[PDB]
Amino acid sequence: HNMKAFLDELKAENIKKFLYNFTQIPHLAGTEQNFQLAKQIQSQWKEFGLDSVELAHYDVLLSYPNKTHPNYISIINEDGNEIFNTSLFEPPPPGYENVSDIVPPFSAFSPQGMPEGDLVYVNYARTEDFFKLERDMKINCSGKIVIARYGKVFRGNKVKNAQLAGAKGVILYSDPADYFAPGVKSYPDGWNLPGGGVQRGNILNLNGAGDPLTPGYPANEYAYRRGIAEAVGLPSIPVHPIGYYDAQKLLEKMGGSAPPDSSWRGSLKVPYNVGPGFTGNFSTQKVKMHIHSTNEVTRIYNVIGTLRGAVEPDRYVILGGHRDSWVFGGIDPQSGAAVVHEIVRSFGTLKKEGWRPRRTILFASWDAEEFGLLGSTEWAEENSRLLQERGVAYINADSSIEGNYTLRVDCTPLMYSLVHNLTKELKSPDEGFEGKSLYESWTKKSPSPEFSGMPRISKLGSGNDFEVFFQRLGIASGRARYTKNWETNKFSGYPLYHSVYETYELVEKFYDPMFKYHLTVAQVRGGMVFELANSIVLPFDCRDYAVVLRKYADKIYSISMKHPQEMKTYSVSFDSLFSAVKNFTEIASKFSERLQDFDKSNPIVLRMMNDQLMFLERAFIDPLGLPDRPFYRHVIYAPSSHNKYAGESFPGIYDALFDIESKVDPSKAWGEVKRQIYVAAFTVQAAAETLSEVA
Amino acid sequence: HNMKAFLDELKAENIKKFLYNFTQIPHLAGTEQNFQLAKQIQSQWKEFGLDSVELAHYDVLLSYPNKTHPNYISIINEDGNEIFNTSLFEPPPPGYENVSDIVPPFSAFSPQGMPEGDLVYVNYARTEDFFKLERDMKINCSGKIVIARYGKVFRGNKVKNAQLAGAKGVILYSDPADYFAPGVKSYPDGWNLPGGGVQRGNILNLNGAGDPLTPGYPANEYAYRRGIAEAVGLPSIPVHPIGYYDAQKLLEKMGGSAPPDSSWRGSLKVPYNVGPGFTGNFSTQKVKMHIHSTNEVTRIYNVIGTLRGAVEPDRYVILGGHRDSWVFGGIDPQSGAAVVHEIVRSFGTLKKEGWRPRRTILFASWDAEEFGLLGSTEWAEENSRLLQERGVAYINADSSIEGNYTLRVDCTPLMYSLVHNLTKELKSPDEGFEGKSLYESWTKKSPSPEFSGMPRISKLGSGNDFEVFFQRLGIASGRARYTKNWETNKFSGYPLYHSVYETYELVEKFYDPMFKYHLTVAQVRGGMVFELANSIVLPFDCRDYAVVLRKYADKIYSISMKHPQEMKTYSVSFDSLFSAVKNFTEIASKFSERLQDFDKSNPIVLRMMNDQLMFLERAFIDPLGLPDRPFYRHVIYAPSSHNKYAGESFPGIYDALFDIESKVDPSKAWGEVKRQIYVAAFTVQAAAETLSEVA
Ligand SMILES: *[C@@H]1O[C@H](CO)[C@@H](O)[C@H](O)[C@H]1NC(C)=O
Ligand SMILES: *[C@@H]1O[C@H](CO)[C@@H](O)[C@H](O)[C@H]1NC(C)=O
Ligand SMILES: *[C@@H]1O[C@H](CO)[C@@H](O)[C@H](O)[C@H]1NC(C)=O
Ligand SMILES: *[C@@H]1O[C@H](CO)[C@@H](O)[C@H](O)[C@H]1NC(C)=O
Ligand SMILES: *[C@@H]1O[C@H](CO)[C@@H](O)[C@H](O)[C@H]1NC(C)=O
Ligand SMILES: *[C@@H]1O[C@H](CO)[C@@H](O)[C@H](O)[C@H]1NC(C)=O
Ligand SMILES: [Ca+2]
Ligand SMILES: [Ca+2]
Ligand SMILES: [Cl-]
Ligand SMILES: [Zn+2]
Ligand SMILES: [Zn+2]
Ligand SMILES: [Zn+2]
Ligand SMILES: [Zn+2]
Repeated sequence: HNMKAFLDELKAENIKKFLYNFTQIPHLAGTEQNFQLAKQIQSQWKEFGLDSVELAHYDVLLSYPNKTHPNYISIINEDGNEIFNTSLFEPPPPGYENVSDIVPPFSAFSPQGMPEGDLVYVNYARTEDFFKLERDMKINCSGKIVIARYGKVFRGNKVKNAQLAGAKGVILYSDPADYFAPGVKSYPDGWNLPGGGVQRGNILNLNGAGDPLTPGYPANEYAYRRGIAEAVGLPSIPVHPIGYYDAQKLLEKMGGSAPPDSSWRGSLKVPYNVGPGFTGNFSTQKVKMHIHSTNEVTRIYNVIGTLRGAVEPDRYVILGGHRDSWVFGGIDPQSGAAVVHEIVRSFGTLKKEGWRPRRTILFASWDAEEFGLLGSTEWAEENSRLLQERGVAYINADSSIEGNYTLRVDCTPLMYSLVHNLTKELKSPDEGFEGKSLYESWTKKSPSPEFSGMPRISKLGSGNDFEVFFQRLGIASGRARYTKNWETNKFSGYPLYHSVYETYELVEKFYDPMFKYHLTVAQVRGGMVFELANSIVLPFDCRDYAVVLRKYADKIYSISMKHPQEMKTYSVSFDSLFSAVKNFTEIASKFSERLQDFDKSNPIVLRMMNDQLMFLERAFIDPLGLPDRPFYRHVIYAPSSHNKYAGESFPGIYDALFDIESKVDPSKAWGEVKRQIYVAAFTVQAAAETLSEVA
Repeated sequence: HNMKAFLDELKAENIKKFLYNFTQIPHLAGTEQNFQLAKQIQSQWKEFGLDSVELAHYDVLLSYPNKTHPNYISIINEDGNEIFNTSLFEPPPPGYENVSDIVPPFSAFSPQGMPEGDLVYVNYARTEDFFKLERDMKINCSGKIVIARYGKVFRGNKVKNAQLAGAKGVILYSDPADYFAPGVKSYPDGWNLPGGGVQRGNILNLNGAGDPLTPGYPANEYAYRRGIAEAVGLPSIPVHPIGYYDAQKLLEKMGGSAPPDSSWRGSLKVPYNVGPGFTGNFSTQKVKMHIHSTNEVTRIYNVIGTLRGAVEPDRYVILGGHRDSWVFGGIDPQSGAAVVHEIVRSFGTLKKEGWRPRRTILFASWDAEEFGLLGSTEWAEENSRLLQERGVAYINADSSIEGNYTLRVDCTPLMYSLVHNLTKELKSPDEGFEGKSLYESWTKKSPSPEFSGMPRISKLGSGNDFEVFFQRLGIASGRARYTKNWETNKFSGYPLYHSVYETYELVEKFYDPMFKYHLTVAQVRGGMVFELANSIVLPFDCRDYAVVLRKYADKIYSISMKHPQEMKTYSVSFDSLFSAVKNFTEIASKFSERLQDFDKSNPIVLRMMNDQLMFLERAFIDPLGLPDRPFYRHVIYAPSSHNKYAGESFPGIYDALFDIESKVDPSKAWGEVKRQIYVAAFTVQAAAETLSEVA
């Protein structure tokens, strides 16, 4: 029919029931229950009316803790008496004491070992916090157990910095300064992190490789696997996460140097000292880790469902999201999985009455996402030759509500206006916004930092099941969800992230009692897919890309001009990049002018223009990729190696310019800067030339 | 109209006049006369009726000899008196004594130097001829001036082997055993190589990189060029070619070990001794080279003409060929350039009367081909993002007549059938074949070594302006020309290849007096392009690819089974490759069955199927390329690193298996073999799934 029938066919009660269904038993990747959930989801997707549902399985390397040999951290005296022990598991939430197969918290892919030695507080384990240790405080943290805190960076980056500094082991804890909202009670009577709550997650640095043992090719049965000595991204030291009830015991006895400033402090009742070892008599005590987790090749299943396109069955529009969890996944991911179920149940309801999308829709329940985005990456490695020539756009559907204040959208500039349009025709659940549109609430609560009256749309980064589609293949992608207040709350994620307390009751009683903030996210994702696979002309705008390209060029130019003297000695010129951006602007303007003087009743010319729009995003892909990152190939929006969390666009030039005043050879560094300027300008002009008149 | 009007619009007299025009003054790449020829060809192509003709210029690294410091080889005694000197130039052909700007023979990109030392005969400078030198002769040729002979390998491979063996310098000469047909007189009264005739050509090993200073990106003006220390493929020792009048003087005084066998011997009146140094008193004499050629960045222009497609202007069908020569280029390349000019004129004659191709045709007069395929490679590097999605197929047009006996076609298996059909509807110019078709003569003179009644079509290798289009981008390509007798003549190329004697009179009086063997090649290339850009359904057949894939898999398996013991210790299995080939066969059969039950009046489905056919070739492209060769990306037909001249398909597995019994670690070598089997099987299966029914 139209979107007026698809959007009003979604129900909050169906999402509620799907969340209840998916959030009662553990569904860790590679387990029996995850396979049972995959089979049940396949059956339900077949019943809803999908054209074909299949289970694509890959034998990928996963990590599990030993059920007989638990992992724990201890405080060891001179005689090895283990005077302190940390918790082997979190206290199960009420109503879940009899639920079996609950894996204890663990850092996935941590090597086995028994490290012993002194403790060094490292704060957030960033490059800034490791510079200060030896540059300023003269602390050598090599051979010592490094204890960091969650936040401000990815876990893999923390472990990588710890290895680069020579640490024997890594301990992670959730400080109540970053994971405890003020004036809120713990999970049983609130939504704050309890003291036994521990956050899980992998510590892998894959850089878009996927399964570590098969980089570049899928992990089918007839596959040659690298042994675990040349594997991609595996750490070399054991890691284990804890709560702030055991971390207090670990930190309370620390001694040595005082914290450098106030930012090297939290909300615990400890001095937060940095100096290696403990204080006083406790100086004769050290920390001993007991990590027994093992890596093994296990089979993971992705549920791939197809809805054939009526006019262009080879044009693939993908709505994907993962299915595996850590314990229960109340928000991450089953808050998104339940929304996906409703999206392809309303799609199935429209299909039953005889509706067919104009372009083929691929629905995907991925797997092994908490292990390095393995399922989606393997599937896209197996299907790259079809995705490159047939992938119109991708829509990621992870956790639906990390908050309850306002919407948050991260998409490519090609889908900005479309997003805005879809946000204008919808409604807002927020109090004081009844009878309004989601556009008004999203703009007022999240205004653009540059424009006035425009909502803020962030950048598409990495770390979810869109990295392979966007940063390696070059398919336009998009995320939409509901998040916290950007100013009043101001803490990382949500307190119960990757926790055993991330259950259904949390969402039902504290996050989304009426499942309205789930319904709105379901509507935005579904209508994103709907006007991404049914519009005659693809809803893509290149002038937004031109504007953001000019802005990014200005930002990179200012960052470079922060060093004006070296820009003059080695003749570093940004004129090529600015000229490329200007030509992109002009060619985009002329292509948009042709887009409004072209008859749409001709299938062939319509295909020409839609292919131009679809391969616009493809044209920013460098076949050789980024330096030392062959699978990060997006020239504009690839993650930067030096930050990877908040990095500016043009990652090549930003990486070249990063810490440029710290390299021994300045001529070589500025030659690298000039080479990246040349590559960026060539890529921008090449992407502009794809919108030039076709021969 | 049709091909009935385009084929009989070509004339032999127009080709004759174009060949006369293009072969009176020297046109070397990067010179004033080559630029004048480029401008004149641009003007004539505009006059014929091309839709848009432009001059795409790139500043690439070329090599030229010093006009004040000539290069020559001398025999130097103990006192440095230079008792012998080789020729500084070849005797100009009659009627060309007053022609200026004749560059003397030189090996392009040879480093400057004055090496001295003893001479070591090395025969054809292949890997076996260097194996024998120390394995059998106990002869160390490090620090020795290596003298080889043209043939059996590429010049760059000879120089690479010489560097790998430690030679100070390389001397090349044309043996009258390989470049002197029996019973034929020299060029003024025949077509045999004179004593002063010298063959030119580059000695670069670029492996598909293109311009050495800009690998992966075009050489525009805003380009960061690598200095000449990290340049791609540049040799490290001076090289100079000579004729067999001076090589006799160099070789006649040789001494030392006798030649291995009869194959280490030519037609000269010299003992062909291998031993380092000279014999007798001449042992106190050595060889001194005087190489002064310099490398510099020069601007090269490619003439790019566009004839818009009537129905699918996006779809590019390219007819390309280079324009630069060495002295006059009577056959190489202006025998092909004059044919290209006539094909463009015949296309323009139909264009004037109102005919438009269904798909866009790109005509290309490339440049700097004798320097490493630089012009075409730079143009395709600048236009890769359009070629990968719009390049239907490519047609190379180099030298037209390498001989006068029978046709020779080298194409991808997708264009086998079409070629046969085009060869059936044409005529045969050979004597005793009047009133017949080119099919009969081509089959009888060149029968298939496997089938009966089918003409022989060889493999698409490398070394011309199709390597970038085929072995990196993945565009179906084709070559058709006239060559010598495969068995009765049996010598390399033609005697006057890359010579100053390769003039217009040679072709007019000894090779093609009536320009009928030029007309047939013009017709086959023109009709190759015609039913490649005008047929409703792309004239591509996948079952030929399936059959040749089965044959190549059988050949690689038979090569591997020469080591059955190691195939069992390390569990080397080819079952994956054979299963992939079988699935490709089945899916190709089913897709071909859908190709004959599909209504062609629907533009959208026609586009779907033609895109499937066009991207069939693109599906064999590995994004990561071959080991150590990032720009050789065709999985099936890429050149092999160990032979590069006569190597079997599946180059990855062939290079893995090459000299496998000579590696210290056998487990690692067979693991590499298994990895290449896995990659090949995955690529075959993936290319099969592109012809599977769309979602
Ligand atoms: C778990 O630990 C026990 C005790 O050391 C051991 O026997 C068992 O093999 C381990 N499980 C593994 C390695 O999967
Ligand atoms: C810590 O755990 C170890 C291992 O079970 C045990 O031997 C030790 O007694 C424990 N110590 C404390 C203080 O709980
Ligand atoms: C939901 O929003 C209201 C409005 O301010 C807030 O008071 C409440 O804490 C929010 N619930 C959460 C964040 O779980
Ligand atoms: C050619 O050689 C002469 C004599 O050594 C020299 O002066 C001139 O610069 C050379 N030409 C070059 C290097 O282009
Ligand atoms: C060889 O050439 C050099 C350089 O011009 C000259 O000095 C010498 O006399 C020549 N020798 C002979 C034998 O021609
Ligand atoms: C052309 O073909 C005839 C027929 O055999 C042959 O005698 C003649 O030598 C050929 N001309 C060449 C090869 O230039
Ligand atoms: Ca993989
Ligand atoms: Ca280049
Ligand atoms: Cl050719
Ligand atoms: Zn998630
Ligand atoms: Zn997660
Ligand atoms: Zn040529
Ligand atoms: Zn040539």
